[PDB]
Amino acid sequence: SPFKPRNYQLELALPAMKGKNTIICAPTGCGKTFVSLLICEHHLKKFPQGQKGKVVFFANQIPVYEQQKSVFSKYFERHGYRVTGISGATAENVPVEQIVENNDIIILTPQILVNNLKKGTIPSLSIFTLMIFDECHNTSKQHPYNMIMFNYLDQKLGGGPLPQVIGLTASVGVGDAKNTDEALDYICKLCASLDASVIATVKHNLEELEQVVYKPQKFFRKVESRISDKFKYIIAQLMRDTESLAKRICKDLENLSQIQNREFGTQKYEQWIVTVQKACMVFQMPKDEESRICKALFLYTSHLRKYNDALIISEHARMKDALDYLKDFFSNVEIEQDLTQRFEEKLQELESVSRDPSNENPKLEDLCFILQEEYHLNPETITILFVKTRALVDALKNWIEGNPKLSFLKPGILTGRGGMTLPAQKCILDAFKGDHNILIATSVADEGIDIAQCNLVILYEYVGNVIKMIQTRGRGRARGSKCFLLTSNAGVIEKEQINMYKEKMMNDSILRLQTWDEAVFREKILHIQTHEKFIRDSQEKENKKLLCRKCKALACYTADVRVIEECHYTVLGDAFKECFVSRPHPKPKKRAKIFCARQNCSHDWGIHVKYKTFEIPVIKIESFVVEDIATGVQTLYSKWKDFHFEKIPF
Amino acid sequence: SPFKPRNYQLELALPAMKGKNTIICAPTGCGKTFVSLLICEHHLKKFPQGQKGKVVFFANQIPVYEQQKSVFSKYFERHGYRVTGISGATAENVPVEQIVENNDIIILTPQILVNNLKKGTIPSLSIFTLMIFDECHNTSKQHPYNMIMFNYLDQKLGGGPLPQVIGLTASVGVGDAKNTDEALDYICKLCASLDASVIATVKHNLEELEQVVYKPQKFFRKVESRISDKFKYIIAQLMRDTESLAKRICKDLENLSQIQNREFGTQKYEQWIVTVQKACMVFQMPKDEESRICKALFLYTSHLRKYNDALIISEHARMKDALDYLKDFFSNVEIEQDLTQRFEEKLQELESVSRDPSNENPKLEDLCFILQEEYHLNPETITILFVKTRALVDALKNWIEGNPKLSFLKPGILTGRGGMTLPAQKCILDAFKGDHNILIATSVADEGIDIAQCNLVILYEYVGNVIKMIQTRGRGRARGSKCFLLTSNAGVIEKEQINMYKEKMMNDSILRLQTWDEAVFREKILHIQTHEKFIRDSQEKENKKLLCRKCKALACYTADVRVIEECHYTVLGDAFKECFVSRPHPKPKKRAKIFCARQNCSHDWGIHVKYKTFEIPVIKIESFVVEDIATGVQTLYSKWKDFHFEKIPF
RNA sequence: GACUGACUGACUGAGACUGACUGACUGAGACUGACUGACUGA
RNA sequence: UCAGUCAGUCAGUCUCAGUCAGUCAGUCUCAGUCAGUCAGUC
Ligand SMILES: Nc1ncnc2c1ncn2[C@@H]1O[C@H](COP(=O)(O)OP(=O)(O)O)[C@@H](O)[C@H]1O
Ligand SMILES: Nc1ncnc2c1ncn2[C@@H]1O[C@H](COP(=O)(O)OP(=O)(O)O)[C@@H](O)[C@H]1O
Ligand code: ALF
Ligand code: ALF
Ligand SMILES: [Mg+2]
Ligand SMILES: [Mg+2]
Ligand SMILES: [Zn+2]
Ligand SMILES: [Zn+2]
Repeated sequence: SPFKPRNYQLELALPAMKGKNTIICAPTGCGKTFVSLLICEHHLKKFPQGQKGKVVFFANQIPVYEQQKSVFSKYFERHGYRVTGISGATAENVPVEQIVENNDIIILTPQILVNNLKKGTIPSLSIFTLMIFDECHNTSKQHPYNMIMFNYLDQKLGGGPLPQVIGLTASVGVGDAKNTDEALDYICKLCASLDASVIATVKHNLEELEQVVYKPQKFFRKVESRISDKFKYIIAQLMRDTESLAKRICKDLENLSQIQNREFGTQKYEQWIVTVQKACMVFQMPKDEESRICKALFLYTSHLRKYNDALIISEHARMKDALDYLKDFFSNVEIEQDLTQRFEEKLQELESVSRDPSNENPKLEDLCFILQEEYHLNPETITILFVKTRALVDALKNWIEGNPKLSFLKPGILTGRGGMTLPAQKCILDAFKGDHNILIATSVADEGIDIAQCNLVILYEYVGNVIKMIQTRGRGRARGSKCFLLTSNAGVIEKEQINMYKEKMMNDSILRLQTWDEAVFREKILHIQTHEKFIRDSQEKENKKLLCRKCKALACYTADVRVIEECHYTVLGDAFKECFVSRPHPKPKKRAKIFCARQNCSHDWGIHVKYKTFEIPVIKIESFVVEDIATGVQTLYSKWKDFHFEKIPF
Repeated sequence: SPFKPRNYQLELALPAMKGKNTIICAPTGCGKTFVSLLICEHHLKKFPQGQKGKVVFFANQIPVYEQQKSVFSKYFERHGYRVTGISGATAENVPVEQIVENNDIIILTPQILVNNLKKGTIPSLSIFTLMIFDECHNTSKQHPYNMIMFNYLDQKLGGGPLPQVIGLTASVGVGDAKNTDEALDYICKLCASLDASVIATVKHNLEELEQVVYKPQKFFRKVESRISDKFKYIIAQLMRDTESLAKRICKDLENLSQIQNREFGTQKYEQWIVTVQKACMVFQMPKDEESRICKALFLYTSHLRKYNDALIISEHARMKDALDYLKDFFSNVEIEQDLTQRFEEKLQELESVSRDPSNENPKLEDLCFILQEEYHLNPETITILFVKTRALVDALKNWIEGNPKLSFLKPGILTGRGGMTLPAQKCILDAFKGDHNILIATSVADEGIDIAQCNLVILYEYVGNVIKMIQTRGRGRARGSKCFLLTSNAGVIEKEQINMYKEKMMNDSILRLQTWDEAVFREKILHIQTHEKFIRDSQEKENKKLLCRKCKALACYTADVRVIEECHYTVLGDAFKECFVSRPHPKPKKRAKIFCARQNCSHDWGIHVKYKTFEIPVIKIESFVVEDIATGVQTLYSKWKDFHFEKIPF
């Protein structure tokens, strides 16, 4: 009620009010949600007595879903329209076939609608009259939005009434253009993909926009690395030693992988290790010596990979975290005794260099400096920090809570479900309206969190396509806000600069497109839709052995595996009941795990679980190598979809 | 005699008359009791001279038992058949082994039959020839009906004659179906669980049903809450203060429980308090300071819980009740002096806001409005009001009797035994045939009270599965009746709507099932019974220390506890005779209670009681913490079944 | 013949106490599967 | 075109806690009426 509609909202609403399928392109923070409110209200009130229509509203991430549902519920309570929502949260849900019919406004996540359409419970899209697509720029190759549109267009082009389509965006996306022409082509293809005739952008009331919406400012921070790293040097020495050990047993392995000049802390090295594994555990010999060599190479490569992960975490996260991870692996888990001696040799030196604060990670130093100086300048402010990986979320949480210098900070974690839950996310969000001052977020904090007060956005080695850049920068709804990209690589800065340009070129291309005459636009859109529909339509149309990946013991055969509930795999038979051994006090204790029978091979196959009445063990294809019963060939399967056999029920 | 059989009763009776085990599904109020009368009469009269058979009739709740017994007694007096009943009421009962043999019709409560079968006094079910199951929808996981059926089926499938089985219902129940298929599966499993081949529903004489039976109408009433509550605010301020006090002593209490964002008036907060208790009184220290901290945290948490209960009662019941409860706790029952000062500080403000009628609970306001307007419209009517908890029964009784505006109302309480007694329930029921006009009832008023005149049913925040919805709505036998769900939460309304749908989907699924061909139905039923029987058959196959929960004083040892009559626990020895102290004038006076010896700890352990000749004290495991005599570990036992020891007689 | 006292038993009616069972409602955790997109490397 | 990492989205199977309401088993008590039996004074 207290919200007073501004002029530019009416301007944007106009074409949709008329009743054409439209796309709205506006800068972040202008209040496109209120525009959707007004369009929905005007469209619904238009119908005559005795006839009513439905409204559908999607969202990708759960917190966005929750806040949109709350906004709609608060706005439309007074008119008496009944709204509702569906999500993964609702358990034992009433069948949707009629919860669509009972209510007026329905909020969803597109996967639900796609599921129902594929199953067929919802007959056709004609039950609806208005479809609103938030963050509409994602309508592309296989995103669920595009599958919904595929159903829509396949229905329209062949032979019932169809609903109006409205899309909202803050950046339509440029794709991979190298010139204005390809940007124009990409935008035209996008508009065709969702059957829109009009693109609406505010121009008449621009000046009003400038003092209504404050554009955030951008900054870069390059941080150099240390020339001398004791931990890096000693771990690299361990790398050289372990590599020599691995080299000595094998006849050759320089030649096995085409990769060359492998650095130590690079992902290329990790790919090399994975390739050497997948090439060596598949290597066969004419027999116990074969298993022994396989075991030795497996252990060597596993420790190599674990140390490489420790190195990358060390160069990203703080000093202590890498040693924590390594010590946990060693303690939790012959040759392995030798390697344990090797690590325990250096442990104390590693701890000593870790507790020397002079060798602290420079990135953390500069991040402390930025937070300190900002919070000195403004005592009160709400800032968001963006990372790549949840492990880094936990690491930064601990490091922030453990710094006496940053007594100001009050942390709040935020991440996608699976793991924080839905009500926890809702509470953390609502608290910011409160005693929290900093929010550590993963990728879910894009596409609109709408915190009314945010003046600082920090990117911790977080870059990508232009869409992510714009959606990250836009989070600073509060005026005077700033964004800081912190990194230790110049190429990242270059990518950021070129992405800024790409944004500019897209913004010019859309203005060029707006000049085109109507009904030629629609004609070329129809042509593109027809061509793409033709392309898609014509686009598409035993008893083997399984053995332990580490000791090559004959685990089982696919003739004895019965799938339960189409989604779990198990095997019956006393023969399998000897080939493994459980653990007396399993590490989770929260149920007993499976392990290789021979004391030589401590390899985790699967886990126990109980179906309705029966306790049974289940295995993962990630544990075995498959071997033909006729020939001696082998492959490796990482995922049951690739494996092909006689899938048999319980 | 004056009852004239209607057509649909004969239609329903037909399959049972033939002699197959059947289920009857009919809408509420159609007179299924008379159908049972006719089936029983026809079945009993069929036998030839010199041979006779028995009839058994169950019921769950005592008032239903009483009214069914009265109905059978009045009907079958003229034929000369001898009926009788058994229940928990009969004291010094003649042994049943032959009160079954002496009479023809026997009325019971299934727990009696299960008790006798487990003990073995009744040899086998073959003594009977007809078993009638009223409210048959309860035959499920562990309900006594299902155990009786388990005996029946275990006898039948393995290797004497067996009795016919008839069941009656008004709603078979849908379980947790999400589609018609799962509803059909649930109904098939239900029919299998009680070995029925035919489901009977009236279709030919439907039109007769519509003017014979009036369907009650349904309505919803959403009530908003007050934005500003003085009592809520002040009690919340006390919450914040007490929480700060509790926080200060303990090193950490945030991290002990995974629960987050605890609201004040929620059950989640109560669970948090219970978790903090069960985690803190078990916490051990290397000694008097340990007891002091335990006492302090105990008192803080106890007052927190009591205030939270006051808050929830206040938001449910009237203003005065919460203060009544709190004052009674404080008056009945160092640090406690401090907290008493804290409460007495605010007492007068609490009373002042309580006696301001403008801040009355809105739910009570709207309930007064509904009763007023109805009784204005119709001066004479009989209405029933449904609540969750007996405490609310008393509160509503007082509040209704104390309102000058509602001079019309004449109240009648009704609740299960243990506490009103059986003859009191019978008198209250018979009075409604009289000067009473409103009945306040707990859950016992479901599954059929059969008040010939009821035109108004009110639900005070009472919702559940579809069975409860249907059985609650059906109570309005009188035509023109109505049902009103009053609530202050929208999710409750949504649950009610989805339950209405679930009823519709079940009613369609049963009609689908009726189409199936005979002897395939029975075949799949036999398959289900066999599978379930196999599943059930294979499904199943010291001197420690006890100390005071509040002061950690060494109470006793399990080596000195002797159980009497297998059901009371006591301890002998002068050592225990010092560890406690009785009270001179105990609060019940009706016998002396037990309390902790030290004046620091006023904690009630148990109560005195006299066996045939000897006065002895008995204790409750609810009073102590158990500690190993060898190690320092502790657990908490809430119920003697969990505790395992050397149970020794007197 | 009628006067006052004490005892026993049988029948009721009412209360308080202690133990186990079932069901419904929540709140929170663990496990296994499939899908999409973005980034790299070759 | 292939590989490998990362992050989001859904489907399905499980469990533990805590409150609530019903159902049974067992040990007790106080009241009031009734009918018998005795002692003592007239
Ligand atoms: N009439 C109005 N006056 C002031 N603020 C408004 C008005 N309408 C909407 N807003 C603000 O706009 C915000 C929603 O913007 P949103 O559309 O989510 O941004 P974006 O365009 O980036 O998606 C809300 O936080 C609300 O405070
Ligand atoms: N022949 C009849 N004529 C009129 N009323 C009848 C007749 N037979 C039974 N009734 C009524 O049916 C009621 C019993 O219904 P009941 O079977 O308990 O309902 P429900 O089907 O919900 O269990 C009684 O109150 C009685 O008055
Ligand atoms: F649509 Al936005 F922040 F870009 F809510
Ligand atoms: F069986 Al009913 F009211 F449902 F007596
Ligand atoms: Mg938005
Ligand atoms: Mg009935
Ligand atoms: Zn192995
Ligand atoms: Zn004590």
